Amino acid sequence: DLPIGKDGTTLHLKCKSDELADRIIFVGDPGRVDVISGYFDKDSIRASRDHREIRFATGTYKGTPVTVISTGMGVDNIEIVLNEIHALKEYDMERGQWRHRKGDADAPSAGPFFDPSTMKIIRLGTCGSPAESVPPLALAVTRHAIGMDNTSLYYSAGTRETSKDQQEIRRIVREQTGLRAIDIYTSMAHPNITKSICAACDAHNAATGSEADKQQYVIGTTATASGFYGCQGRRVGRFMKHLTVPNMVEELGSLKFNLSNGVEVVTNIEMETSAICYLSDMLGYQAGAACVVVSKRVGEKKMFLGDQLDAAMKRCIKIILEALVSA
Amino acid sequence: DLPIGKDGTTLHLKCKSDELADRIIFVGDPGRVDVISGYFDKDSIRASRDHREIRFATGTYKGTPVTVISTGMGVDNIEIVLNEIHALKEYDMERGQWRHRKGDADAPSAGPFFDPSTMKIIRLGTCGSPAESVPPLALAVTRHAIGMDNTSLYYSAGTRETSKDQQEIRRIVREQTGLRAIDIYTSMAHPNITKSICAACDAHNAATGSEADKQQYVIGTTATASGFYGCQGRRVGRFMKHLTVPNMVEELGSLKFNLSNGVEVVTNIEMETSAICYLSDMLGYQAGAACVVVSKRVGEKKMFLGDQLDAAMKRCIKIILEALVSA
Ligand SMILES: O=P(O)(O)O[C@H]1O[C@H](CO)[C@@H](O)[C@H]1O
Ligand SMILES: O=P(O)(O)O[C@H]1O[C@H](CO)[C@@H](O)[C@H]1O
Ligand SMILES: O=c1cc[nH]c(=O)[nH]1
Ligand SMILES: O=c1cc[nH]c(=O)[nH]1
Ligand SMILES: [Ca+2]
Repeated sequence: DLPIGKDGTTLHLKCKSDELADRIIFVGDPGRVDVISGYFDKDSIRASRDHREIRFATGTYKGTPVTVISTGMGVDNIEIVLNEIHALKEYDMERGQWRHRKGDADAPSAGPFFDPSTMKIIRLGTCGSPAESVPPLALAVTRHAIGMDNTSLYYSAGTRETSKDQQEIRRIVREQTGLRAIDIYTSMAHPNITKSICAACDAHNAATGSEADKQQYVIGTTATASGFYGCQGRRVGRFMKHLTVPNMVEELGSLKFNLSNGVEVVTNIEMETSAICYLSDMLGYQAGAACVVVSKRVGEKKMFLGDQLDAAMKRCIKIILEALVSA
Repeated sequence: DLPIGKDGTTLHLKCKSDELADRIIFVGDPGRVDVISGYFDKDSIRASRDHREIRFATGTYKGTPVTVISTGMGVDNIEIVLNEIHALKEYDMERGQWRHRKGDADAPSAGPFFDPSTMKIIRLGTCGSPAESVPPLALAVTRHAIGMDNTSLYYSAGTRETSKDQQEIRRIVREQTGLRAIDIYTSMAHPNITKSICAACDAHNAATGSEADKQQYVIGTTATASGFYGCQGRRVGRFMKHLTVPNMVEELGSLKFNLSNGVEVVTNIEMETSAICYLSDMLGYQAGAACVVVSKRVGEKKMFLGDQLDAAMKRCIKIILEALVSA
């Protein structure tokens, strides 16, 4: 059920309990781990290991412990890494038992108790945007999420009650897009994470009088896919006539969600966020996501890679580290 | 929709058309690429590049061109790599168009025509088995496939007609397991691939009298998951109470499919094979899978990693190379 090495490491993420911080940045690309850890406090990296697509490094930022982990691509990879983080934080290997939480029936009244709210997890990724308004290389910050994948369906996502706002998102997506064919699920980033990210963006821009060092951002719904091409409505060769949702981008882009705190739109599409939000919330860990827009699927109809991306990612790394330690 | 750089490479797989063989081995673990390429003919490796979890090397095996590609984990990763292989093989950059196939309405009478059956793609992976009879470190060779993931739902898998045998598998899975809650799909490895793999196993075993060097194998149905833990029925900490299919292993292990070529059982569980089979068949490419059983989920209830795995994987690499060039 949960393979643990003789060295106390989990199976994919080769990290031991005492090497993992409560505050974690997820990146998809293993290459981004070294870029991020370079921003950690000088000589603070105390643990690091690489295996498959899964790399980590743990240091400090402004004195607060932080771990950066590459997950590789997809919600399936997320499911792996979050299960292993769960075991590293809450399975006491020394005693061979799961840690108590407040409210456990047969726990001693003294505990000790593990507080899941101490876990803060933020994805810093890349993404596409179906929104005409959203600029190239903007930071798209997740509030709600649409799971077009099915990973969380194995964790009762199809039956567990959701908020009124999430019910409205699901209704609109099911009625007004080709996802009518899919048992989609929803989730939401923890409000504390979304707020922290936005505040960090604001602080960044306020701290520079150079227009070139500004970072644009947007907040909205992130749609997460179980692939990159047809799974995101890309039309490729001999596959295109077989697509279930060939007009995914335009369909998602047309949506407006009339939600409790105002109107929300689908700001971005990527491959991890839905499961990060859902599985983290299920565990009581605070999670969210922010992704640099590298593909404009409308308007510009371009990709934005290379130097421009590198510069945007440098700004966003600092913003996310700031948000993470202030959460 | 299909980004191809000026260097002629696709976005994730960093291979040029002229560097990719018609015969391909897929591995999940990027580490396995170097292990496999070491079995290529001496001084034959002519192209290689790494990016994210996606590594390749192209050489020859007994004179036939072969490429090994790591996909990383999951059907989402497969969707990426197969789309990119499709473009590299069938998008003609010099013509600015997709290659003609026989049957195309407005193709020139003489073509030329790309023959998709020239593509031979075999996954060599690791897996779990829910089958009591399947020995540890056996090679589980895919005939039929169950997609417990949803990647191929984006390619009409939920509505496209399937064979009588696949209809029966779906019926039995829905009848007798908690997967009735999921719009599961099915596929099948190409018969030529299944047969070639089995023949290579038989040839390996006939060539040695050393019992310690025999490779046991089974042929059957591979169930593919959108994760590793709850998505494969593993029970982990605070997730366990929220599983949709907590008895997945016992339920899958109990199934018998009374199919046209005889009785078939679920031999193995892993993360890539359903989409490999489904998407390749959709393209007309010949594909299949063979995975070393590293997790016995019933009976033994153990993992089989380390030197024992290394020895089995060495045998199986040679077997799959033999199968691949004979296909
Ligand atoms: O750049 P990363 O963080 O991987 O994120 C995005 O890029 C990958 C696909 O190219 C997917 O992982 C997607 O979510
Ligand atoms: O060993 P590889 O080829 O990655 O295959 C298996 O191992 C991974 C999970 O550990 C998944 O990719 C699964 O399909
Ligand atoms: O369109 C995009 C761009 C980056 N990552 C994605 O998953 N999709
Ligand atoms: O049980 C297992 C073992 C390896 N790979 C899997 O996907 N599952
Ligand atoms: Ca994946």
